[PDB]
Amino acid sequence: SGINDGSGIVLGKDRDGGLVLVDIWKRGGDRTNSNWTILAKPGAGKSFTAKMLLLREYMQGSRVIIIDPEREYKEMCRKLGGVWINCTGGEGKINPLQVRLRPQSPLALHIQTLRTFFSLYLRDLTDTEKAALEDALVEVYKEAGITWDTDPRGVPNDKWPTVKELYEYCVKKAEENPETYGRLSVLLKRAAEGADSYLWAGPTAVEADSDFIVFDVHDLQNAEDQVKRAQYFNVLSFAWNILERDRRERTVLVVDEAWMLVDPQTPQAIAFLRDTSKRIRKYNGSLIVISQNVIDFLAPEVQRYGQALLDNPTYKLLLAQGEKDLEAITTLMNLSEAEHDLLVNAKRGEGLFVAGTQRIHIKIEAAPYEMQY
Amino acid sequence: GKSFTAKMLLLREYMQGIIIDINCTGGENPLQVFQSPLALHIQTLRTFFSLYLRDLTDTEKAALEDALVEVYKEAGITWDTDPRGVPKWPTVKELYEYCVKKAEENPETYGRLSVLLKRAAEGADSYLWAGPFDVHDLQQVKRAQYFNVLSFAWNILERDVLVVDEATPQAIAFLRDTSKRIRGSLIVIS
Repeated sequence: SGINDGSGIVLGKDRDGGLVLVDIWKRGGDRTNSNWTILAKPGAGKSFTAKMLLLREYMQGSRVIIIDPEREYKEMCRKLGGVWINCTGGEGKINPLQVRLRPQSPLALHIQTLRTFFSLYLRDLTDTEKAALEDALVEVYKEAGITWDTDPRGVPNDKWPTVKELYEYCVKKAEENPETYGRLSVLLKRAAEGADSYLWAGPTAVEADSDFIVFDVHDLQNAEDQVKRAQYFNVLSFAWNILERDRRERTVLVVDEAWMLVDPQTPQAIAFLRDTSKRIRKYNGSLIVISQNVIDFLAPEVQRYGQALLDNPTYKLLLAQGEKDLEAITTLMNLSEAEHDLLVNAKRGEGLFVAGTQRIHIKIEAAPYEMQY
Repeated sequence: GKSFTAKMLLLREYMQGIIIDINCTGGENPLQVFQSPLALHIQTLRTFFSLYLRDLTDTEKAALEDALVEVYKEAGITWDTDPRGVPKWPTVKELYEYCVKKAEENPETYGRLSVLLKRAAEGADSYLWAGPFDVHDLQQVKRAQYFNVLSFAWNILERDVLVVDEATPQAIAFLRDTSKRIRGSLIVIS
């Protein structure tokens, strides 16, 4: 049907070969936010399209922040002179316990964030254990000299406690409290000293202050699920903090392979993403969710958050879909049989573009000069 | 005539043989209390204090919990200790004192909290608790006292019939638990 805003960026071509041009910062009528949902099976063209969209928004002055488990955004980041953070290497160490603003006591809020972090990493923790874990975090902070009034802004990266201190506190308290701190301590040990210590046991090494930032969490794709999720959450909470502290307009936050964040037993992580999708409007930024495995967002435990997360954004790009994903999407977004079929037989980079209540056939393609990236 | 009906109800019930109205209003403690016993009670107290103090921020709601845990710690009881060993337990006074102690470095978090506990620690309300069932003497403070007694009266039976006359929403939730975890009967009039 054609979509052409005043100005904006070129997305691609419509069915009649005419230019689709979108201003994602528009407000008015059915343009209520600047968020995107990009969904498709692997190989469909998600990362290509997102690269185009991101490059063109960057060139118009948007800061870009990406969480990238695929290592799809490294080369772009290099071409643009942005900061590439390797989160599995020592230089990309992000300390979960370093207090940061979530989407009032900074410490109390951060402890609310840490409950989700540790529920993701340590699944199936008794309620006593959760209470005691929070007590332990409070005491470890207190020993590091940080209390309920302390402003995070002032504290140097190395003054924060780490999971090492938390582990040792729990072990010490497990002497006179073996029953409520025992298995807890043994579970923290893997992160403090064991095979996951390289992730979090040490001070934050990154000062990511740049208009193009990529958080590469690729070296985790063979890691266990709870590690994947806990680190994805930790990085997402850090990146959100970046957008909130130094708060220029039109910052685009990209969560690639967002399904990795979904956990039926800790739906709060996805709820955190949802909250991000709402609060980001307050800084005139954009949350872009990119993903396969759409059904993971629609499972009973998380659907309250997953549905809004996928469906509330003003802009959507649906490429070729997996069979289940296609049915769940067809239902969720009330696709017509024409639209459904469109998806069924869509070539790479082709599909449905949604802008508010407008939905049209689109084909995305790159200028030659955009190939370098 | 609900009081009459319930009166003869209780009278006939009496013919075969503990009720929120010993003038439990002062003289002759809401800090008296695998699964550590302390945590559960700390939950109880979330609702109790949410009843006494409205306007309570979430930061304050967490700082009060921390303070609680610490004051207990000073009393010498922690996570693994058996609450049948306590004759000795801390009281609202130690809590207030702690809060005042921490308010000098945490005025934003404990500042408007300590002054909130003054009246209950050694002021207008301290006769009720600051030391180690009828409440019509007190007719936010009444809802609070009523809830405290509800807890001390549910306990008796847990460690063993309850009339709940003229019966922070967690407060009404507590009810459903006691009224299901009966395994005496639970009478409610309103």
